[PDB]
Formats: sequence, C-alpha cells, structure tokens
Amino acid sequence: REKWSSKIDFVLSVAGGFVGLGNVWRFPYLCYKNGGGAFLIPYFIFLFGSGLPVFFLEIIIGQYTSEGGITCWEKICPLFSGIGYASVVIVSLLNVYYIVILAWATYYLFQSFQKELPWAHCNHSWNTPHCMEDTMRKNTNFTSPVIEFWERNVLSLSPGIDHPGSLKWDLALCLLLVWLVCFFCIWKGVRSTGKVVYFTATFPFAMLLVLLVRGLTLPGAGAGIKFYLYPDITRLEDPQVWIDAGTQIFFSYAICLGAMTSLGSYNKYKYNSYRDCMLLGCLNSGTSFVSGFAIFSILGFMAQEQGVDIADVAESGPGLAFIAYPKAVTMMPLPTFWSILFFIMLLLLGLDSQFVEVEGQITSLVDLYPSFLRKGYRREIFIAFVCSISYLLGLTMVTEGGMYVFQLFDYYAASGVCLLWVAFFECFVIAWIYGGDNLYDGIEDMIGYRPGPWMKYSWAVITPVLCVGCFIFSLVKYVPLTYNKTYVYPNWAIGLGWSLALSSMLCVPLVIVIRLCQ
Ligand SMILES: CC(C)CCC[C@@H](C)[C@H]1CC[C@H]2[C@@H]3CC=C4C[C@@H](OC(=O)CCC(=O)O)CC[C@]4(C)[C@H]3CC[C@]12C
Ligand SMILES: CC(C)CCC[C@@H](C)[C@H]1CC[C@H]2[C@@H]3CC=C4C[C@@H](OC(=O)CCC(=O)O)CC[C@]4(C)[C@H]3CC[C@]12C
Ligand SMILES: *[C@@H]1O[C@H](CO)[C@@H](O)[C@H](O)[C@H]1NC(C)=O
Ligand SMILES: *[C@@H]1O[C@H](CO)[C@@H](O)[C@H](O)[C@H]1NC(C)=O
Ligand SMILES: *[C@@H]1O[C@H](CO)[C@@H](O)[C@H](O)[C@H]1NC(C)=O
Ligand SMILES: O=S(=O)(O)C1CCNCC1
Ligand SMILES: [Cl-]
Ligand code: NA
Repeated sequence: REKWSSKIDFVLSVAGGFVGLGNVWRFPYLCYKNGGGAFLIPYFIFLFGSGLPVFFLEIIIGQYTSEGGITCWEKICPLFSGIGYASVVIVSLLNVYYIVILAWATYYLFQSFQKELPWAHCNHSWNTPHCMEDTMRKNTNFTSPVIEFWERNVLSLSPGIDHPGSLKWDLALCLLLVWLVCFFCIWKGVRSTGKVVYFTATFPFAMLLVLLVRGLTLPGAGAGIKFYLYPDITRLEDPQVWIDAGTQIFFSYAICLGAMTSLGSYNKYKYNSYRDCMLLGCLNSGTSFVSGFAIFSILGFMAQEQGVDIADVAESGPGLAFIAYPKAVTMMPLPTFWSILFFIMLLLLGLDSQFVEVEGQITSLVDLYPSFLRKGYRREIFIAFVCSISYLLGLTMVTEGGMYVFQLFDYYAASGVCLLWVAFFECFVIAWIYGGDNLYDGIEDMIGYRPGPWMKYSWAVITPVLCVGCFIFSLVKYVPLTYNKTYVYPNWAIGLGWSLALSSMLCVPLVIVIRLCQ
C-alpha cells in the first residue's frame, strides 16, 4: 500500500544501501588477511558469475511480486521460504555487530575534538613502558602508540574470551546515542532515506576522492599496489581465500539480506529498463576497487615507516581502518578538521546502511503479520521493542574482552557458509523449478528488449558449482579460527560460533520438512 514518489528515490535508496563500511573497511581487511593478490582471482569470477546475476534476480522478483522479501520467494514457489527466513535472521544478527563499529567510530569522533590528537603521543594512562614512537622506531618487544591506543583505550584487551570483564560505559552510551539517532530518523521522516540526501550524496564521494589523492601522494605506495594487485597462486589450494573472496562479493552488494528484493518490490509492474542494475553494480565495483588503492597505499606507508613486514604491520583483524587512517592523517596538515570530516563521513555511510537495513527488516516483520499492525502510532511498539532488544544484546561486545565475541560474529554470523547456502538455493530453485525461459518471457514486455543468453547459463551452472565446491572444500579441509595468529580459541567458543552459523543454515531444511509434514 505504498510506492515511491520519485523515480530517482529508488535509485538513491539502492545506491546508499550498498556503498558504506563494507567496501572501505572490511574489503581491505579481508584482502589483507590473505597475503598477496590471491583475493582478486575469485573476486571477478564470483562477481560475473553470481553477483550481478542475483543482483538483478531479487530485484526482478521483487518488482514482479510487489510484496515483502519473506513472501517474494513464497510467490515464486510455496517451498524454499527458508531463504527469506535465513535472510531475516542474518540481517538481525548482522545489525548487532554492525552498529558497534559505528559506536566506536563516534567515540573516535567525540575524542577527536581535542586540540592534540590522543593517538599521536606516547604518554597516557593507558600506555605500557613498551611505547616507542613510530617515527623513531626504525632508529622485537616494541609497538607503536596507535597500536597501544586501539587495544587499551577504546576497549581494554582482556587476555581471552574465557575471562570477560566489567562493562564499559563510554561505548555503551555512544552506542545508545547511535540508536537514538537511528530511532528518531525512522519514526520521523521515513522518506528522508532518499528525499533530502540529494546534496549529501556527493559528500562521501568527494571525501573519498580527497583521501585517494592524499594516499596516492603518500610515499611508500608501490609495495601496497603490488600487494593489492599481483596474485599468489601458491596458496590457492586451501579454501580460506576462496571463501573470504566469495563472501566479500556477496557482502558488498548485500546479496541474500532481503533488502534489494524489498527495495525493488516497492515499485509496481512495468518499471523502467533495468540497465540501472548493471550501472549500480559497476559503480559499487569501481568504488570498492578504488578505495582499496588508497587503503593499501597508506598500509604500504605504514609498513615502510615501522620497518616490519607488510602482513604484520596491522593486527590482521577488524581494526585495520582505525589503525591505518590515524597514521595517515597525523602527517597530513590540519589533522583536526580533516579527522572530524572523515569520521562524520564514516558515520554517514554507516548510518545510511544501518537505517536501510532496519527499514528492510521492519518491513519484512510487519508484512509477516499485517492484521495486528497498521501505519500509525502502532509502529512505535515494534520499533522500540526491537531497538531495545538489539541495544541490550549488543552490550556484550563493548565490554572489555568483547572484541573476541565481535570477531566470532564477523567470522561466522552473516558470512561464510550461510551466504553460500542461501545463494546456492536461490539460484537452484529459480533455475530448475520456475525456469529461466519463464522469466525471459515475463521480462520481455516489461523491458522491451530480450536480454542476451547470460541469465540462463549463469543461474543454473556457474553459480551452483562455485557454491557447492567451496562448501565441500571448506568441510573437507578444516582450519580452526584464530585471532591475530596468536590466540587459540576454546572449543566451546568454536561450538558457539558454529551454532551461530547453523542457526541461519538450518532455516531451509526446517521449513522444507514442516511443509512436507503438512
Ligand atoms: C534480534 C533477535 C531477537 C532476532 C532473532 C531471530 C528472529 C529474526 C526470529 C526469531 C523468532 C522468529 C519468529 C518466530 C515465529 C514466528 C511466527 C510465524 O507465524 C506464526 O505465527 C506461525 C507460527 C507461530 O505461531 O509461532 C511467522 C514468523 C515469526 C514471526 C518468526 C519471525 C522471525 C523471528 C522473530
Ligand atoms: C533453535 C536454534 C537452533 C536456531 C535459532 C532460531 C532461529 C534461527 C530459527 C530456529 C527455528 C526456526 C523456526 C522454525 C519454523 C518456523 C515456521 C515457518 O513459518 C510458517 O510457515 C508459519 C506457519 C504457516 O504459515 O504454515 C518458518 C518460520 C519459523 C517460525 C522459523 C523461524 C526461525 C527459527 C525460530
Ligand atoms: C609524559 O611526558 C609529558 C611531557 O614529557 C609529561 O608532562 C607527563 O607528565 C608524562 N607522563 C604522562 C603520564 O603523561
Ligand atoms: C634518530 O633520532 C632522531 C630523533 O628525532 C630521529 O628523528 C632520526 O630518525 C634519527 N637521527 C639520525 C639517524 O640522525
Ligand atoms: C625485549 O625483547 C626480548 C626478545 O629477545 C625479550 O626477551 C624481552 O623480554 C623484551 N623486553 C626487555 C625489557 O628486554
Ligand atoms: O557494503 S556495505 O554497504 O557497507 C554493507 C551493506 C549491507 N551488508 C553488509 C555491508
Ligand atoms: Cl566489493
Ligand atoms: Na551504505
């Protein structure tokens, strides 16, 4: 009972949905976890095999169904709604740890207003005697001031997950503030996701261009470019690199999250030609490809400054951005204003992504039961309830020692086997039950043109093989998850993470057996 008011609002909403902290922070992190450029070889193959095809697929399904993401697949076939349920579970478990990064980002923002940058000096109440300045570091028991800051000021590092500590209040208050900024932005101005943002949309691109120019100008970038580009065929046999590359492809474009299907489902039949899908895919691929240039150039500068190997300069964990950016902005003149602008830009990206996902999930939940809900004051109950539940549940990652739970969430929840499972089932059903020929006939009149033979040999052959092979190789060749290559997780922690992944995985067989029973 709702549709877009402008033809450009849908495009802006979709665009804002996929550009953000996934292709500027996690992408360099995942490409840095595995040495060399071996990340790139599966990147392009998985892109042209599953990314753009599915990216068009749920869009066209949503526009044909004009209904919620949980029920869009229901319209296609009565079974396989486990895809939608797994998507909603994945997004619900993804928001929890996707807002904590914004929480400490805004903590950095508030801590950046000071006259002198806290991470540019060595003497603080949270610094060990093993504190040497990186400028004179080159002048095996020494670290850099930013490394000490990241692990002893923003969040104190407990010796392990087995020993949780005391709940920190600064990060909890910052994350509550983020939730308050997100709540008022939802129950007021629902159209603001694409209405007033027309002039602010160019701001992140301009800031990214400035960052790219500054990073390219920054010395010691040749090593970073070589590491980013040139591949390493030596270590392709283990499935770690393929798994992370495929999951990054499926992460940046937000496949299997039930968001793009709803965004396209807002529009009614006979929508414009979907060349915009291939346009937006190319736009996001280019943004991700160019951000890595600046990121790896600044990591190359850090490597040439500290004097250690490129693979060991950072923590190889989710703190890559917050250890790379400060070292780049400390030398570049006028640190304070540029730091403020940079962190507000990060908040903009994270926020837009956060409320888009929240809108999608809330739309799915309200479409699940429409009898009990109506557009009006009644939305307050189910917005406040979900916000409070998420705030309380995400309080276990801001405590000292909550970093480990965050890393477990990053590795298992909303990534890895669950995404491949859901995508493989989507392609399998759409190709071998409904039929690609039916979709071509349905879209011929809508588009006005017959697409080339590239949606039938990519929905039925290319994607299922690259999903099942990676899944089987991951099962056969197993390596326990490690943090910073040093810590060894307890067995019950690995069991908890595997249960986290299996909760999303098991959605499909459960609904299949339930529908088979009756
Ligand atoms: C932030 C946390 C709480 C998220 C946890 C995962 C949720 C996405 C799951 C957990 C329980 C699920 C619900 C469990 C039961 C139902 C009832 C079901 O329809 C029924 O009423 C029939 C079955 C019944 O009576 O429960 C529709 C899906 C729904 C709302 C599920 C929607 C998805 C939910 C909320
Ligand atoms: C329990 C642990 C191991 C996993 C974490 C919980 C959720 C990830 C899963 C587990 C069982 C799932 C439920 C199993 C069965 C159903 C019924 C099915 O809904 C219906 O078809 C409603 C009835 C109907 O319309 O016929 C799909 C949603 C739901 C509530 C599922 C929602 C998601 C749940 C709660
Ligand atoms: C660190 O050095 C500064 C300047 O040398 C000094 O003022 C300060 O007391 C020292 N200790 C701490 C904890 O800052
Ligand atoms: C070692 O000391 C100075 C002190 O700032 C440092 O900047 C420089 O790298 C070194 N000086 C030399 C090698 O003359
Ligand atoms: C310095 O590094 C050595 C490594 O051989 C280590 O044994 C020592 O504990 C470290 N610290 C000091 C103060 O020597
Ligand atoms: O790539 S992002 O836009 O930042 C985000 C989008 C939603 N799925 C996780 C990544
Ligand atoms: Cl990407
Ligand atoms: Na975004």
